[PDB]
Amino acid sequence: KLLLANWGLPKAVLEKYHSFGVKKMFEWQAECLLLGQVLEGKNLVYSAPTSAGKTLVAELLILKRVLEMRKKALFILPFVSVAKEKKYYLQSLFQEVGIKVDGYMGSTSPSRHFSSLDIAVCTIERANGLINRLIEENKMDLLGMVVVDELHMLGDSHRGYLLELLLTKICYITRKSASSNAVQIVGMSATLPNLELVASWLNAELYHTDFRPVPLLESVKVGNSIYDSSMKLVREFEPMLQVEDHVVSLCYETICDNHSVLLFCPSKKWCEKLADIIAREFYNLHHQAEQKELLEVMDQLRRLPSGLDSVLQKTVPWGVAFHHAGLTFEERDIIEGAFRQGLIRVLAATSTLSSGVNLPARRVIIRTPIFGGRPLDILTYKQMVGRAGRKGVDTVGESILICKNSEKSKGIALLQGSLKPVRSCLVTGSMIRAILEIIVGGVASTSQDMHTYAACTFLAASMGAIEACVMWLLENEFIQSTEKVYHPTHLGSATLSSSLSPADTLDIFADLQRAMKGFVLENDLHILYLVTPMFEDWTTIDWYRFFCLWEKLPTSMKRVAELVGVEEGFLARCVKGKQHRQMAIHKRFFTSLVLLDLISEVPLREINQKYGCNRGQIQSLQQSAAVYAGMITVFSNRLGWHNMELLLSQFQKRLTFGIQRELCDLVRVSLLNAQRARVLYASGFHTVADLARANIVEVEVILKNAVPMRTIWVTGRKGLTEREAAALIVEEARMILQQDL
Repeated sequence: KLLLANWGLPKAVLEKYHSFGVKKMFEWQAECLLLGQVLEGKNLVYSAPTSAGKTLVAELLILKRVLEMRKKALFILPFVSVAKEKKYYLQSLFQEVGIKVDGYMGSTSPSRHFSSLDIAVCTIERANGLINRLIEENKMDLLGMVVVDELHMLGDSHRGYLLELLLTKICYITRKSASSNAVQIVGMSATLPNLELVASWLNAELYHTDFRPVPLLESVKVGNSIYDSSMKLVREFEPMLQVEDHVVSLCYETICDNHSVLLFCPSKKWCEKLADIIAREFYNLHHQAEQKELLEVMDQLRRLPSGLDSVLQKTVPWGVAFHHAGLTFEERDIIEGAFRQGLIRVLAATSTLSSGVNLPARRVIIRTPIFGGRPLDILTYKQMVGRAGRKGVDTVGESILICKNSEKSKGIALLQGSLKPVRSCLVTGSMIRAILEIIVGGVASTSQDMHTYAACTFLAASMGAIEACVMWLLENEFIQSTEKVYHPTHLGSATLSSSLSPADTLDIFADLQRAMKGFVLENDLHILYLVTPMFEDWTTIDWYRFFCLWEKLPTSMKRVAELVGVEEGFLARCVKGKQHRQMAIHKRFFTSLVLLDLISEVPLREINQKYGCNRGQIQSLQQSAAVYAGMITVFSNRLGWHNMELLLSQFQKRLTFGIQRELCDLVRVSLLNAQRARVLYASGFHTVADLARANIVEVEVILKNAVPMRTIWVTGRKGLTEREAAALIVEEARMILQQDL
């Protein structure tokens, strides 16, 4: 019984599991699976440590549900990168058996329509939109089971409220059908204290385990000594070589042990400085003053669109690297990818790596309990350390939080502390969309039945203004009042389809309708101004730098700014010598200026020297602004503005890839991001139709040139050789031509 072979799974999936090394099934997962009536369809929510293999139970459940009853399934994952990684893993797992998978990661959308799809692995922001679309045309029968991850974020978070709304909509739908269950919900979480309340809200039984494949022991240092969590001295520290912080010694213990070490840093500048220090201290500690494959990783970064960074030069050919938010989205995967293989030994990361892809390491070191001027949160601290200890390789994993003076008292509190219990975050802006998602889909019409929906949410299960909040929608024309029975309006139905927050729509509707008065078409700026999402905190603005850029703007672009509220007289003028809606317009204009250079295919390095914002915040904005163009276009489609939908139709593809209008068709191949299509375009190939018929040997030479054996890189499959990738360029083009016709 304690073997995967005894459990029922297709053969191909099983041999795929041997390919990944997972040959022993833990007792906790099997016991939780046999526990209760989970198999026959009743929902479940469970918790486990991150390194224990939380995904195994979800994968077995989705397999069994798909094979038992023919019904499509979902995969809700927090971030885009983890979503793409899980998409590729699931695809490699599911190729042979027949359950095709394809993902909805923000900007990117499937070529095939959903009813053909089976497992739609997707982020929350578009999982909610897909659920709304399915609930729209009474087509919820295809859904058979839904996977959610990290249930702890539905509380105080920017996007978890979408997850809670989607879950409560599913619960409301299945409880309406009772007038065993239509749709399964499975989930994984951290060591949540109130997970029973969460489990009871979805009438699921609770199973909580703390079992770990390898032991984990935290440690806190006091000067030149190491203290355990429970006021215990487990080891006496003694630095070997160094030239109270004694940073190199802790990593130096790992190097002589032949194991990897993860050393995260508070802020952006700390990662570069710390990475150089360890690389600098490797000059004399190992030279008295895998190389071949390490140079290949360095060779990978040489002709990346952003090139190879200066600080990355002095560290990479020594086993030391660093990885933060400011790096390019392509160098982030290379550094992470080779870390899995073990080429790099030291990483200087920020807190963003905590929530990303699994990065196993034997020793994890945290710089300060203070992260960015604020104390470290307990929730991210559990997954801060959870990566320590490789499965089946390392028998002991440890974490060494570094504290000084009086900060030790604050630091030790995290070791004995527990992550805060979840909330519901539900006037409230996250509840306005909650009732708009149900009364516009037509499932709930009578007000009394709507009151039962508020009895099905997380707020109700935890243990007035709900009825006072539909009046807020009544004021803003979102709903028409009839005999009470509520019916959606043109604005109400357009917001739901495009999946925008009703708070933002009121401004957009009055902003998009102000393009009726006057529009410019010589330059893409005004079109881009209506697709720039917001400012958030994507970068720090440079006003004097904006002044020099403001003057040098040609005549055509300056016409746009005056038309949207930006003032030539006041722009980088009063801020130097010293309005919230006015302030959010000027940043909106700067966001549109940056995006226009992105869609002009200007070098990413050149934008840094000109725009002051580095490549890390650029792709974190063009990916976020590409989703916005995909929501404005749908918003204008349902609102009956056929002319505006025409202009913004092509701007989702342009912002995602930073391409021009010419390369829109070439880029449809997944292996041509932004430069593999430009150099290919100059080779006389202007469309994907005739690129599919290209000579295989012809594309090899053209791809060799334009340089700013597995040395060429493609997202999702790590590195590749030039001969194979060039063959993949044509091979992908073969499959596109007949699959869409």
